[PDB]
Amino acid sequence: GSHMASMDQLDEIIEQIQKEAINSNVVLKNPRVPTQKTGELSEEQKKIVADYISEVGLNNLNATELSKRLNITVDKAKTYIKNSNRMGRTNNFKTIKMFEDDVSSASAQPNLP
Repeated sequence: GSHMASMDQLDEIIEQIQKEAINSNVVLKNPRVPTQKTGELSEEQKKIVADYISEVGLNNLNATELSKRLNITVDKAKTYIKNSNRMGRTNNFKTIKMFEDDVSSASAQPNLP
């Protein structure tokens, strides 16, 4: 998509109108606050999704009840379910809850025998 007229617009002609061009997108040194604000699951959205994972299990919910409250399309709901949790608890629930115990009443401390 482009504009081509070259008849109705021959009065004011200019190449740059702002303090940026190619000197920022090619050469950046500000890795602090990226623009990730594109519906990437905030807080209310978990109170729909994970609230449902607490109610019916993982797979006994439907995509319609998600899309009605999250305002995603049904096909985004259908894939988002398996995309966040394909097996449930990232399949890690096979060892935790019946194997972890305290030894020296400490956690994430240096312990290399």
